[PDB]
Amino acid sequence: SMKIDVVTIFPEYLQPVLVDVAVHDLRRWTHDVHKSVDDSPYGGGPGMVMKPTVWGDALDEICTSETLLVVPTPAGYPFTQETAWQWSTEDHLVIACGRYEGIDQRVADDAATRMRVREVSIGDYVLNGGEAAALVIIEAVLRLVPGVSLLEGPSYTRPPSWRGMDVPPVLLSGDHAKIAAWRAEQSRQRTIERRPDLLGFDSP
Amino acid sequence: GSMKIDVVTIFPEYLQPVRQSLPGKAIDAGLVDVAVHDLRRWTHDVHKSVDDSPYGGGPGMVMKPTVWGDALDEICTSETLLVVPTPAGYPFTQETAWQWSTEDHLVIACGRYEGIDQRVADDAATRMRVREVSIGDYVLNGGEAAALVIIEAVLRLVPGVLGNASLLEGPSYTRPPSWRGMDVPPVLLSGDHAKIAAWRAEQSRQRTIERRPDLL
Ligand SMILES: N#Cc1c(-c2ccc3cc[nH]c3c2)n[nH]c1N
Ligand SMILES: N#Cc1c(-c2ccc3cc[nH]c3c2)n[nH]c1N
Repeated sequence: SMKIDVVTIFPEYLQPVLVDVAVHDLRRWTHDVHKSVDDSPYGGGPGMVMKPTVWGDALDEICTSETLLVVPTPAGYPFTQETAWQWSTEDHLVIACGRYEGIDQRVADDAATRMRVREVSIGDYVLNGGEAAALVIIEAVLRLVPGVSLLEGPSYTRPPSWRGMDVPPVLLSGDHAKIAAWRAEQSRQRTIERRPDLLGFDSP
Repeated sequence: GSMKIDVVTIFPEYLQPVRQSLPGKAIDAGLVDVAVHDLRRWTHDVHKSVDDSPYGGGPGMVMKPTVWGDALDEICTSETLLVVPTPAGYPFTQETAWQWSTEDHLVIACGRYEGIDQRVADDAATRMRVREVSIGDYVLNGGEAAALVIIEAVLRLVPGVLGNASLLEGPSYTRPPSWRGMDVPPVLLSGDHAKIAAWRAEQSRQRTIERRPDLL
């Protein structure tokens, strides 16, 4: 049993999403006519920063002391399969999706005084906001919820010959030991080629 | 400055946010076109089968090479960069995103189940460029969420497409100067712009040590 609340200024983007997922429009917690959620940065720089006031009101309504507050950010701790396993047994995730140049840092800092907060990144690339990260996190976590290292080698299915390209003969041989051995080898070879860091080697 | 992206998936509805993400100005200008295709269009049988049991045994199913082969034959050309999300891929990084942002045609092949018969990529690679990539060290149900991430990271680097314009980035602040007992760091209001730059550099250094020491 898990509840996920997602807060965003683009609730439309969350449509592709024992478990309930609710999406909230951040602008619901504004009071001005223009529904402003952003302001220019202190200290200079391009772009806009999301106001802490509006976020504070939203999270006040949605969160409890037992909530795990998830804040996607390119400067976050890495979100990995380990993280997904850890969050898979949580009762309540709230995912705060930023836009513009992100959310005023005091939102997470203040939240951390009364709940657990996790600033995380889903990978070493830049997005325009937290919504795609939210989709990734939700997918990776929900598939691990009860009741729902190395790289994987290549997989094959019928026909055994296609366009003059054959399924590796060992996979047709019914020899479980030889097949397991071949698959372990294919895995380790793919890992050293594509992800040498996983085996403790320098990256290209 | 212009790019066509074709996405092939058994869940075309999943790619709805991307079409929503696209400003009319870039489309009208012919700067960008994202098309999504139902893989089942290329199935051969009345049951519209896209998957079959894996050779050598094991759990799950593998996507059929015959179906994918027909789809890619129709959609791809010699200029195509074929992108195949997979947890076993090379890492997709910002460097990758910058490279791909200058391409004219991306085709993203979204798998499901235990992925796509390897001969599809191997065959495709004999007449176009193929890139098997992973967006991170976690496991998804299929390639669609990865496609969303890749499309966003690439298209935001193409001038005027999405509307937007080393160490980790540091914290950002805006009004009010004091909020729930927390003050914006006074240096940011000091008007000492060299000092502010140095402060930001130190925040970035500390954050990187704490969160991503691998980058150091
Ligand atoms: N997680 C993650 C992210 C993001 C991201 C997250 C939130 C915001 C808010 C404004 N821009 C954002 C980018 N970019 N790249 C990642 N791996
Ligand atoms: N990229 C990427 C992926 C995936 C992914 C991609 C395609 C398929 C097809 C079946 N299962 C998949 C998982 N999982 N985790 C990642 N970083």
